[PDB]
Formats: sequence, structure tokens, C-alpha cells
Amino acid sequence: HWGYGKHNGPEHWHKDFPIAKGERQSPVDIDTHTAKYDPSLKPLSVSYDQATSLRILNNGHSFQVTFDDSQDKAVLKGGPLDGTYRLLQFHFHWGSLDGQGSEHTVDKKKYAAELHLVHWNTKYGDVGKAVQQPDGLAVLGIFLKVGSAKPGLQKVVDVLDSIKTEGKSADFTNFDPRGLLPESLDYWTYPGSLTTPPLAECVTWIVLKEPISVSSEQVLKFRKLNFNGEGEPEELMVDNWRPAQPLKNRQIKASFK
Ligand SMILES: [N]S(=O)(=O)[C][C][C][C][C]C123[B@]45[B@]67[B@@]89[C@@]1%10B81%11B698B746B814B562B%10%1143
Ligand SMILES: [Zn+2]
Repeated sequence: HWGYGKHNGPEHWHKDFPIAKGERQSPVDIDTHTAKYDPSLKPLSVSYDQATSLRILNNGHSFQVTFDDSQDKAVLKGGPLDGTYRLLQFHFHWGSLDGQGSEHTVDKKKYAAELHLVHWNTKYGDVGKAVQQPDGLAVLGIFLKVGSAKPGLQKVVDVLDSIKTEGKSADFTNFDPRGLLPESLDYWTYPGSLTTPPLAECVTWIVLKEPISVSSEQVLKFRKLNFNGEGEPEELMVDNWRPAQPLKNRQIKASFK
């Protein structure tokens, strides 16, 4: 039922998910001048050398690449985190035009898209249990700007024609998520939520300062996907982003000066 349209979009979500108006919702505007440099923050540890991608799926809200999270193969640790977080999946949010699409904003600037690498804390054993905990998930967010192509994204965009509509999926092995990362691991961090229903307040957000560049042709392939199932009226999967939510009683910390 929920989606991104006029009648079922983000302003409606609180009716099914009342935490939508809670105290630690995501995304937020990152006011770069108000973020506090915290010299006690550690460098982020991203260990993706043994990542095993499995499948790529159109879920009717975005597309996602799912990983084998049954062992510690692709993990996030360090930064603001305590313990080890396993990579479950990545997905994107994007716009109908290049001036919107990101969920987080930086001094009110919207990027063309935002990549989310979703990880869960191994202390809770499974993602279902982790979503019920205030430190259950760590999501690494990366902004996409339009310019030069990202070579490491191309394997992903080339299979999107095979998952056009909601419910389609395909085998998607040997995809290396290291090829989606920018040079710097400088980050902002704050406590927040899932940006899609159920909007659970379980996420340590880690948002990279450095965007990656993708080409117009790459982002145009995102915009050919459909929210609808095959046999329903065609509704392009664009503008699948939640807008910035109130910061309330939170401080955004920066790993860098
Ligand atoms: N946009 S985001 O905040 O990166 C989404 C983060 C969570 C994605 C993975 C999920 B959410 B809860 B638990 C796990 B199951 B249920 B719903 B289902 B989706 B998958
Ligand atoms: Zn997301």
C-alpha cells in the first residue's frame, strides 16, 4: 500500500507507521557547519573483500542487491560502531531529474541519488531481531552526482532491464561493492531510522562526505524501472526518496575537520 505517490507517499506513512513522527527519524539535512568534529571517532573499517552477492530484485520501492550474510564476509566495524555489522544488501534512492533523489541533504543540497549499504549487528543474530534494537543496523550512505561514469556500477545497471517490474529478480553473483566506494571514508554520523516503512529507529547512520560520480546514462537506466507489477499501468520508479525529517534532539558528528 505505501509508496511515493500523492496518496500513499511519505506524508501518509505515519498513519500505518506512527513512529514516522518519532524522535530519531531519517533522513535529515546535514548542516555541515553545525556538525561537531569528534576527534575520538575512529576511521570506518569496511571489509568487503570476501563479499558474496546473490540476487538482484525489484521490490516495488527500489532495486536491491542481496548478499550472503550467513557469515562475516562483508562487514562494517569501527567508526562510531561497537561490534561487527554484516552486509545484507544495497539499494538506491533516485530522482526524476538530477537535482533531486537523495534522501539526506548537505546544507540543503540534494544529490541525484543516494546509495545505502545496509548492515546488521551480529550480536542480534538476524536482521529481524536487529531492527527491534536501537543499535541494530548500520547504514552506509553515499551520494551520487552526475558527471563521469562509475565503472563499478555498470554491471548493476546492465541487468536492470531484466527486473523492470515489481517482483522480478535475477541471479547476481560476483558483484564487488568496493567498486561503488569513493576515495575518502570521511563521514558524518547520527542516530536515526529506516527511511522506508516500518521506519524503525534502529539505525546508526554513516554518511560519506565524498560523493561518487555516475553518468547520465547510468542514472537514466535507474529511471526506466517501474513501481508497478507487470500487467498494471506503467508508473516509472522515480522519486523514491523520503524528504528530510526534523533533527529534534540530535547532534550530527563529523569524523573530519
Ligand atoms: N532506506 S534504508 O533506511 O537503508 C532501509 C534499511 C533497512 C532495509 C532492510 C529491511 B527493512 B526491515 B527488516 C530488513 B527486513 B524488514 B524491512 B525488511 B527491509 B528488510
Ligand atoms: Zn535506503
